[PDB]
Amino acid sequence: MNLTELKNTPVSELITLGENMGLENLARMRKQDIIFAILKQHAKSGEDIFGDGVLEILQDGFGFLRSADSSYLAGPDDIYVSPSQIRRFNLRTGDTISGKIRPPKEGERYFALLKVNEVNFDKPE
Repeated sequence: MNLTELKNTPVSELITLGENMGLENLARMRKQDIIFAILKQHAKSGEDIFGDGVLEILQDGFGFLRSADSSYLAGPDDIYVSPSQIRRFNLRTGDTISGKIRPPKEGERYFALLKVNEVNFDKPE
């Protein structure tokens, strides 16, 4: 299961998928909140979850992967990328990244990149 796929899924279908995995009251939430709930539930089940986006490294040194159609506009489903991941793979703003992500923990706000699988559609090598 991956974030962009879910983002491209009709809400009624997301509701069904979520219900089938033990979630409730989905209809009343914003689509993005429904998606968060589903990915979190799936990950809690020990299943891998993926995400992708265009990287933008900010001032502090960390970055976020944003949807390509976002033209770099910040959003709640932005995927956090750590300074260590950027250094590990010499990541650059404008780079397209895809990989495993993890749901935010208690107090956490964003989904975070867990493993960089591809950089500019190629092996991180």
